[PDB]
Amino acid sequence: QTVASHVPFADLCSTLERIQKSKGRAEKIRHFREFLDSWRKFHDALHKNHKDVTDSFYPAMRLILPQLERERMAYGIKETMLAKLYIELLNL
DNA sequence: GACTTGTACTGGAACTCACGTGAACGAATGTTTTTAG
Repeated sequence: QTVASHVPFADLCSTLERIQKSKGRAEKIRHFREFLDSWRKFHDALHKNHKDVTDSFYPAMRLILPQLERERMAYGIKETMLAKLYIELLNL
């Protein structure tokens, strides 16, 4: 029962947007700490009858720090390819 | 990982203000000593 299955991507996107918008490092750290605390509290409340489940913050941590992603190889779609694919798919 | 550039935060020093302490000069007054009439 992974926590990421119950956490919408919109919440993470909003947290990242708030972090970027904030000017002082204190506000960014506060936002990230609030998100992490909510995630940890939800994880603790979900896995009550647990057996040392291998569920952690990796699903969100990898997205927050894509540069450290080693499990997944190169996507093969760079900025030019992404722009092209957006053009065909959206039928612009 | 080491260097460079750029941005943000922050505690200490500079400045000012105000007061207290001590030292020096001159004004005004009072008082004492000495000397010419």
